[PDB]
Amino acid sequence: NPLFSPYKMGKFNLSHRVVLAPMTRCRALNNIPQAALGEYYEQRATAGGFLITEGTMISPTSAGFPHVPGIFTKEQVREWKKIVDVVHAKGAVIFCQLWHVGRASHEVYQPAGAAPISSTEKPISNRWRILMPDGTHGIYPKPRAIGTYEISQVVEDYRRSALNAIEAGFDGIEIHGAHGYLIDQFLKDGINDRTDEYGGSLANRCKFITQVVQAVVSAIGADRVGVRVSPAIDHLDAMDSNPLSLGLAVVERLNKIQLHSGSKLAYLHVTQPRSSEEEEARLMRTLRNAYQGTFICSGGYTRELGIEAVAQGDADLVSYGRLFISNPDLVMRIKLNAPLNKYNRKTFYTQDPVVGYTDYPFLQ
Ligand SMILES: Cc1cc2nc3c(=O)[nH]c(=O)nc-3n(C[C@H](O)[C@H](O)[C@H](O)COP(=O)(O)O)c2cc1C
Repeated sequence: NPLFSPYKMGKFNLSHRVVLAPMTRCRALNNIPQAALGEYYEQRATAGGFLITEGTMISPTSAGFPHVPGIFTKEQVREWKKIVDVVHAKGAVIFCQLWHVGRASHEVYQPAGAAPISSTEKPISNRWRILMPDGTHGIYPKPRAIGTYEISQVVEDYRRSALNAIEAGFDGIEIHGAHGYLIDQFLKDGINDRTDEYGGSLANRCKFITQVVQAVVSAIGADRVGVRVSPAIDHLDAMDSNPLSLGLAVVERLNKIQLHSGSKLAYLHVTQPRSSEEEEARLMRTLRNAYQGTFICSGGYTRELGIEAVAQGDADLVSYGRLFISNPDLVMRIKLNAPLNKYNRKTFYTQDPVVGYTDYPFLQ
């Protein structure tokens, strides 16, 4: 089974290639990591396995879901340290995903009920609805398009949060540049309507992600930085007119950061849509072949599809989301080819510290 062939992810020696994909679960009450998160990540940690946390706020304006953790306060750092320690006690490697939602937010999630920030002043359309703290679905509001000074201060929020993650003991961080959130609002030509130096051309639309990645690389070192993007996912009205070209332009920026810094990033992590199969696969392989480094694929993977991806050279690591929700021992089940247990979508985003969170059983 090639998923169990060791892999060197820079300074990290992994024993297997099954990765816990980053998943928002909304148990971090009041944005503070809770003991429940410790039990949840400990259940899924394995010796030499790689875990990526749920998306974590970089600032008070960065949230668009209830009860997501932050890493911008020293109280948050203290509580994350307790979670990182239990994961490292099992010999796992763990990165914190740094997440800013941009326009995918609501007044209820913003300080003083201010407008969310974005590349644009246009709202996500009413084709999409935001999950509200009471469990209802709300309307995304009009965001405020930020100036370039404000862009630079968001970059400094990523930098500070990366340093905070290292302070809590994380092995590294992942930049969430996917799924229609703030970075993708700059990347995608279906969203970025700017006429300044952060809009228009591919080079301009890639400036924000390049500056975010360079800032964290300078602060913590490239080998502790992963980058996640999704050029071919249109979530929250985030379409590009040429997804492959956009992906390749991002990849060229990452290769350039590596050459300038004299080091490689920990990885590039791409999530694919599952609409089709041959075209989606070809786009993934084209991005992988363009990138000078480690490639993590994600989106709809199963045991068999992950085996195929590694065996065919299409990816170095395979991340799993929903199967890891319901199979805390997913790694062992994959190793043994044991049947996998279903997940219950109704408890993906609830606040209960146990139910649908830590009460999915291990193999008998
Ligand atoms: C409940 C849930 C929450 C998720 N939250 C995040 C997140 O915080 N950050 C992110 O980059 N992707 C997030 N994702 C996407 C997953 O990381 C992953 O790409 C997707 O689940 C992979 O597909 P799979 O579930 O078929 O394995 C989330 C997915 C789910 C189902």
